Amino acid sequence: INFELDPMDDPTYVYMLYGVFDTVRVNQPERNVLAMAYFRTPFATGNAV
Amino acid sequence: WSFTRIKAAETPQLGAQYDVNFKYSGSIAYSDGGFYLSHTFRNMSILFD
Amino acid sequence: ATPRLQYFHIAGPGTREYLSEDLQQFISATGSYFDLKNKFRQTVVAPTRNVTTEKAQRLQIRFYPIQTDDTSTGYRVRYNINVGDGWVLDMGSTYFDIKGILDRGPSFKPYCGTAYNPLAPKESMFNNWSETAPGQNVSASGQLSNVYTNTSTTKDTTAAQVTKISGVFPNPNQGPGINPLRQVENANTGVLGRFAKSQYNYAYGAYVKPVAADGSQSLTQTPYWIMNNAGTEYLGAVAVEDYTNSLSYPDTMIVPPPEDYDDYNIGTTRALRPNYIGFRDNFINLLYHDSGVCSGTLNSERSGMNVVVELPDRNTELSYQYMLADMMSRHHYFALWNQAVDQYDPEVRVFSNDGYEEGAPSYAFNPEAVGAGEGYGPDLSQIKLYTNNTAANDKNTAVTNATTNFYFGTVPSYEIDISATQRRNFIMANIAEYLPDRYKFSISGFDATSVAPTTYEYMNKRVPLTNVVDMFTNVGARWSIDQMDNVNPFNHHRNWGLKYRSQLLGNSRYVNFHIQVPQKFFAIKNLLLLSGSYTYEWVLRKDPNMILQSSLGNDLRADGASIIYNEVNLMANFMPMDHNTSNQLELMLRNATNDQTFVDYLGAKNALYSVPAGSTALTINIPARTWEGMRGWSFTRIKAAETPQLGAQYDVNFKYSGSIAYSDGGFYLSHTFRNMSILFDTSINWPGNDRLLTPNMFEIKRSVALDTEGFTMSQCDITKDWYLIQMATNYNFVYNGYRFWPDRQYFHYDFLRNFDPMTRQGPNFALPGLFDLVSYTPTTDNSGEQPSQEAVRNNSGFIAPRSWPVWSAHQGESWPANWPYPLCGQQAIQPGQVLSYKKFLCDNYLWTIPFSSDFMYMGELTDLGQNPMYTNNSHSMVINFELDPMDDPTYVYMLYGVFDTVRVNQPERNVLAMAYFRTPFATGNAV
Repeated sequence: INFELDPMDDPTYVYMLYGVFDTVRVNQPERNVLAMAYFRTPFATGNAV
Repeated sequence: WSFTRIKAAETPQLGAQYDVNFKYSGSIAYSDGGFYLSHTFRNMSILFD
Repeated sequence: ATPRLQYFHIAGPGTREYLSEDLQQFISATGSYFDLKNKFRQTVVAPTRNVTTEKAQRLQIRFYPIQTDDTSTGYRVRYNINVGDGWVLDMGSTYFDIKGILDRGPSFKPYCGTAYNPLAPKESMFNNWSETAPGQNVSASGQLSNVYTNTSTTKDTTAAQVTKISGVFPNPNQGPGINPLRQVENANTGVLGRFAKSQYNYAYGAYVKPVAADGSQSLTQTPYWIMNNAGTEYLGAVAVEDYTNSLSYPDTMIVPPPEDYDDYNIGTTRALRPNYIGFRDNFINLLYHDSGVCSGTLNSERSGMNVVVELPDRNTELSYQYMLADMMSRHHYFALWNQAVDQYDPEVRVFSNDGYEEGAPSYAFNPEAVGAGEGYGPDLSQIKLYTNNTAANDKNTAVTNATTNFYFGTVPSYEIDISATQRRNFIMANIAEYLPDRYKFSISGFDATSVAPTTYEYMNKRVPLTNVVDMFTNVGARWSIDQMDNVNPFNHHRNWGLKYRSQLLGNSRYVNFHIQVPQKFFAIKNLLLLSGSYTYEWVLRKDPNMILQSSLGNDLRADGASIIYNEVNLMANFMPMDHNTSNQLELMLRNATNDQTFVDYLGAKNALYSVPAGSTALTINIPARTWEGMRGWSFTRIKAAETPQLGAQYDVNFKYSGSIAYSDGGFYLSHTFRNMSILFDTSINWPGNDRLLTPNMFEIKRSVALDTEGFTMSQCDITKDWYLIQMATNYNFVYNGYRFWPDRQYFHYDFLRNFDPMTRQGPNFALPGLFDLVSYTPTTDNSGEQPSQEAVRNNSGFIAPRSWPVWSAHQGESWPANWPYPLCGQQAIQPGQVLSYKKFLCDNYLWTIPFSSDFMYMGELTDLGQNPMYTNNSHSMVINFELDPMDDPTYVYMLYGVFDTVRVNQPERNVLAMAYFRTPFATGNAV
């Protein structure tokens, strides 16, 4: 991505937002068993440890 | 990973036939183990994607 | 297992299974002289499966207290360690993250000497200015350094500098600024200076806090003119500042002369005794261990019974010290658990007086090479230089203007022998200053009974006697000063461990400490908790004497020391191992046939038997018992002043902050044991088979002067019997020959590394000569004068008077020394006029006697501990001691040999049950 901006007078960020499906489905099979699976379609965070 | 910071003046150009900017004759922390700037490291983040 | 990786043996099979079988035999056969094993690579492959969860799991969990309930004596914290299924927790990784505010009190000098004018002579003065009223009767003495090359006989050159006086311009740092002082003329130079109006004029340690950002110790500077006897001639100017109320002497004390010399003498100024108030080794005495009244509490939820029971007769802190020292050498400094062992200076304890490094005559010469210091010889200040006539061999031409300096003789110098000067400074500050109070005296301004003998300024304001130890004290003998053989050597500013432990907190007494304290109770020191919810509360000491260690042993409570705990959190590390295996691991650990078992490393019941000052004997009778697995005996004597009340919430009679030899391994009284006896029944001696050369007693030492039959080994007064006992116990080979055992030198608590025999000879007094001109008894009067010390006449004119405090200015005249009778040389005293003083010191040892039939280690459960004459049959032993009589109440720290074990059983989830068992002393009562 290449941006061209009007020069401002102080350091500014460029708040960039992609489009992601950061969805979670909650599995509760039995009593006091709570499990969540997080998945984000463009930008996932699975490190396979 | 393994990392420290070394001064530019105290390190020759890598794979250089003759480093002309090298005007230092002390302990080359890159060559021997004379590491002394393992501090001055505040934090670190690794992102495989 | 990529073939690319396998070809280079990165993920391949391995060396043993891919090399030709003949080659493996070859490289193994020729592996002692032609090694080829480094030329065929092999890589160890990680398990990469079923060993770690991909589940998002915290690697390191912080536990913060549910309940605190702070009180004035302790600081309780109650945690709640939730360990889910698939989580397995090791309490070896559990510790207390403690951060708070520490006040180490004014009795805390992190540095020897002072920080203010250290190079200044002790009896110097900072440009005196003493007046009754401004402009009235004034006395002033100081150096006038700055110059302004004034044209005199008028104010213009002087008043210009006087207008600058009101600022920082006098600038005491800058001097004349001329290197040849001979070139300056007396009438065209000008004089400037800066004098101070204050009480207690001492340059050494003088501190005046600044009031401006550019020096400027004062805001008002009244200028005074300097003129000769006539008021017409202008000579110089003076700046005067009022330091009467702005002056202070931190980290320094005034050492005044005796009362008869108080007037017309200001004495000297000495820096206060250095004191390090850091935490103790391994954070000893920071958790309420060994206390059954204020113990900790760890228990589960389903099993509400507490599984941490503490007895007042065990020793958690000392057990850790022995466990850690056996685990690793103690010279390693691990700042995390504050692992810095208490170590004195070996050159200070056993004072090897080797005289001094006598070198060539060394002098201090003038700043230039020209001068007439003590100007003997012709003046030559008015000479005239004439040219020579080589033909007439005489003067021919006078030099017109020969401005010549031309003094006589060699370079004017003052002689010093540094190797002897530093030697006496080493002796009289690292050794003399730590003498017992009975060898000290007040400083003519200090009075006893005004403050407790355990306060900082009591120790500072009591100068030791100067003849009890000095350069001539056993001048050729490696001999620990018998006047301090019973003085705690770890309470010394050379205690490098405490020196490091105090400097980890900072150079100030206002420390925002953040420390991590390990758990040390043996049942939970290495407990590997399985799944479940556990609550684990523990209470922390707030006693400054307990938690903090001084290098002087003064009462920290009386010295304003205090601590405040802000946050105390519990850190735990959890292995992210696969839940498919950690539940397996926790299930093979819930199985009762394989459950954790923990023993206290010390394995010794701890009994403290009081021994008063004058007493020399102690009887230890015990009720009838079975001794079913006893390991043996260990014993030293600990001063009662240095030992806290056992199992006490807060000891009020404990007013000592040095090294508690009970808690740590800082033993220093392993000597002063004449002998000991053991009788399991009323009359049945335990050795009782003529094992020893004295079969009815364990004669630890006997006097060599009274010796006739021998019974003294290792060139000291320790006995043949006792020496064999120690070597057999620690090293397991005495019947094959005595030898040194380097394999246990790291242990820091074994025999050979710290068994130090020494020998001196000494003149034989109570003879026609040999008058014993050294007095050891101070006059204990208010005046700082000790005339009984003035009989030695050694270093007569070059040191302060022996009656005076040592740190006063020198005075007197050169005079032949008379005290030290020459024990050697061709002018030595007669061979019948000398004696022998065979002696040994053995620090950090704690004499051990094994309950083994041959005194050699043959297993933890000893030879006779399973002998079914004691195990089956009750016995009531009596242990009889005779000791060298000290001058202060002491205990005798008797350690038995016990098997204190725990079988930690966790049959279900969060069902925690510990069973305690101690073999000889199962009841754990006061014995």
